[PDB]
Amino acid sequence: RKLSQYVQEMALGGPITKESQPTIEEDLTRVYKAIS
Repeated sequence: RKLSQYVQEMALGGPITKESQPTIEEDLTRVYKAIS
């Protein structure tokens, strides 16, 4: 089971998964690391 520090965040993540944005959100996600 997946009972963790997520759920609603995972719901957002699923929405983030639902958010395709091919090479759009992908690009931001790369730069989300970047200075990580």
